[PDB]
Amino acid sequence: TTPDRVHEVLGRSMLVDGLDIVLDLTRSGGSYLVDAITGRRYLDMFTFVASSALGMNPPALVDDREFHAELMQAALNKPSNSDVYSVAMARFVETFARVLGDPALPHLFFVEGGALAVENALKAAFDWKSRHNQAHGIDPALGTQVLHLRGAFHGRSGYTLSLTNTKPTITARFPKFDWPRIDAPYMRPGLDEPAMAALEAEALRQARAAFETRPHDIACFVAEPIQGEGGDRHFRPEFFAAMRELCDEFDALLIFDEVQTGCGLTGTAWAYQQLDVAPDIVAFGKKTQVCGVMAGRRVDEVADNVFAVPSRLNSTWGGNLTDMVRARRILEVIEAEGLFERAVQHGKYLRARLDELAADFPAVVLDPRGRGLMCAFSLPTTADRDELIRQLWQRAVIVLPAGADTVRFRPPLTVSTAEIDAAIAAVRSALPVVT
Amino acid sequence: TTPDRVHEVLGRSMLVDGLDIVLDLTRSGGSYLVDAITGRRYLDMFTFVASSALGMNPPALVDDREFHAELMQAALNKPSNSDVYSVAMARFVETFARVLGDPALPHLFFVEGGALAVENALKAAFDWKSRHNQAHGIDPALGTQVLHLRGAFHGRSGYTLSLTNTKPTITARFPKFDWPRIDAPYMRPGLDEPAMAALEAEALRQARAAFETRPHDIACFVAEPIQGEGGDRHFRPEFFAAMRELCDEFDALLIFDEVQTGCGLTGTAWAYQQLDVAPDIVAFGKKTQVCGVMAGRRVDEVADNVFAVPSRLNSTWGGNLTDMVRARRILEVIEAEGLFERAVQHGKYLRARLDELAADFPAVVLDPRGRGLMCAFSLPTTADRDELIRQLWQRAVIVLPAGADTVRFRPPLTVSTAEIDAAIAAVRSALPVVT
Ligand SMILES: Cc1ncc(COP(=O)(O)O)c(CN)c1O
Ligand SMILES: Cc1ncc(COP(=O)(O)O)c(CN)c1O
Repeated sequence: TTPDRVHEVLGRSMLVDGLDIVLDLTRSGGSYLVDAITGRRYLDMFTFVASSALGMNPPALVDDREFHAELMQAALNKPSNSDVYSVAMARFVETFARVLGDPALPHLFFVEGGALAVENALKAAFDWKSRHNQAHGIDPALGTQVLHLRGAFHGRSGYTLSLTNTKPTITARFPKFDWPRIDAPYMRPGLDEPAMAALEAEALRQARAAFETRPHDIACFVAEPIQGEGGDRHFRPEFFAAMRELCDEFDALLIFDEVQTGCGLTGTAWAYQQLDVAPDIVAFGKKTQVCGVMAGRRVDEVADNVFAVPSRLNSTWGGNLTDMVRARRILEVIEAEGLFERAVQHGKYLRARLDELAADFPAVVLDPRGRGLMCAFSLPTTADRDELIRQLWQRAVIVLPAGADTVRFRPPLTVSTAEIDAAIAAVRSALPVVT
Repeated sequence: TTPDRVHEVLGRSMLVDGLDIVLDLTRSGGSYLVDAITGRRYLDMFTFVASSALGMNPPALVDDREFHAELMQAALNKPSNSDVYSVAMARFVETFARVLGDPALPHLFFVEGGALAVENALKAAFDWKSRHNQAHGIDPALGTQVLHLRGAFHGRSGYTLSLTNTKPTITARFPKFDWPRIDAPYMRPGLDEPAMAALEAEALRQARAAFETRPHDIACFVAEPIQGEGGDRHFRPEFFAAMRELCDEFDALLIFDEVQTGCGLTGTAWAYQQLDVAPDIVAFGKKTQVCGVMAGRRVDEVADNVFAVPSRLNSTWGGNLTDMVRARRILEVIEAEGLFERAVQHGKYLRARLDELAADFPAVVLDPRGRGLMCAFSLPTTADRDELIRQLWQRAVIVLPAGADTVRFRPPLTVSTAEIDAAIAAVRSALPVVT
């Protein structure tokens, strides 16, 4: 079966709605995907939906003969890491703790898949609230609800479909829990400090009313520190600091979903580190390859929590051992090459170019925004946004849409300024055509 | 970090409740796990909880230099197969369809994780019932419930926690939907045809009453064809044939969860093939490495079902490409070496040995049973069962418990009769000690 027959073969069994290219696994490299059909190179600002930290075939992995042997040993089999431990797994865990660890969150748990990472954070919270309730004479049947935001995306699994609310297509006709949802007071152009503060006060009022009308029954508040799929919506640290206080006042855990923000993209290991808000639990995935949760802070106050009692959380495999070995090596490159700092510096560069674009196309390039390499702008209409994406595709630049009118950039941490310039040049060429 | 330090390093971050050994990834082979600490060999009747078809480091994979190159190409990166297609992926899909495919179930969907496989089958059913309802003038808000069995295990995710009901530890303190659950009329010793028929009639009565009291709101019936975690409980084909008819009478889909039964273990590609009941959807995982669903039969009667409409089902990765490449090679070995037939023949051998054991230890070795290599027996008490497992561990044989009093065998498809003899000899040595 040949590159030119891939879509035909897949189309017999599945809906084939992905990209027109066929990925060349060998010739792709760095910020470039290679189409196996034509040999055309595509500038990658999409990175498998933000899940690739170093891009394709990074030299540090590709040339490391010792790593090849370690990776191959892992890749031949697929152990259940839940039951059976290995050196390969232990090395991953200790380097994870070293590079991405937070001393307040010592408990680690791994699973395949970002939605399941968020679910296990929820399960930890449900268990914690029920037991905390029980310990203070409150009915342990209470503590089953999740406070969350409008525009959130946390996955497409049984619990996360009750939280995710972006496009109706994602959630329609699937059963849901009736959990409290509050407005998202994200930053927008032409609102100053007082205007933002009033927007936040209204979301906070809603949050407080949820807690007061469902007493002892809200186990946690969950949020993306920056909403990704819903449209790269950013929040002031003030908003989360207030939410932190409100969670503590009502004995509820604060969970950040860093599946999309995490692992260096914003310039630090985790976005929450720049907002100066301490979560009780963090869900991670995508760039970490293996998914999971880190937990601590108030979790520890319930001594028989899910991290302390066997068999409360589990899966057959406990994450994919191949992903752990790959992730271990990727983390070592990040640490060795100072890639978080490189994300800060190139993120400032990309953001500066987007500011310039906005200045040159004031009516068209709206709300340029970002934190580190997580950057975006918006268009007047969704028709303009969709056309811009098509025009970029024609120019061999891959970007992702988000929300109704956003174009998002998800470059690899190793992106160069010349590559950023090439992406910007394409947007510049395309814009007069969409107008 | 050295084998003797693995448990210490992991114990800083996680609850370490798995096996005392450290897996040697290189020296393990076939039906044997090697402890890296001692070099002791362990006879493996556990196979990473039934997820390894060929055992460790199969020669057909290990010696295949061309496959090594293909596997390495996949293992270095982790593409989002949802969006970006490859030759490696297309080869996997066409060999899956060839070796495991059913012509009535042409729609394939892949995801990481067995619980999420079952969830996507449920989502297909919820969507189908709502749309089928809508098409016949019934409120499309109806079709949100799942008929299922007592003793079922379908996973630990948001929807499957509402179905799974084995140990209370798995589900306690987690929110659940109130879905209808019926008695499981499994085969037991000392019930003849009439006695079984009466047991089945009672479960069927309960099923019928669920359908009649929740009109148009039950989207599907889900079952394991043989209940695994709940205790290797087997059902007559008559029971499922009746359920098939009842599902059709109430316009509900029949889904089989073959995550544990699937991929040759019972002697055929899928257990349902031996029961002569046609499902609408099958969830698979474990031995297939990549998880997912096959769907068809009545699914197709709703033209805008989730397999036909973009973005109704999704995940970031669409399954792990490394797992797809590994699984492709494993399927080729199964097909080339006739391993399904080998499972039938060695499964008969293992079952015959268990019958002999029961004859020699009538009061102790209870209810020997199996289909193909999926075999089990029970003990008088859970204390006896737990002690037998400890005694086998001491003799370097790994088996799994199930339910309150079952010991289960999950050998690889490539197990030899000498290896089965060694497992049986160990049980024979251990039994006088537990009595
Ligand atoms: C913030 C966030 N949380 C969770 C998920 C779900 O991750 P996965 O697709 O691996 O289930 C996503 C995926 N885009 C996400 O962006
Ligand atoms: C029948 C069945 N269904 C689903 C699952 C869940 O699979 P996973 O652990 O990969 O989520 C299991 C796991 N033992 C199972 O046995």
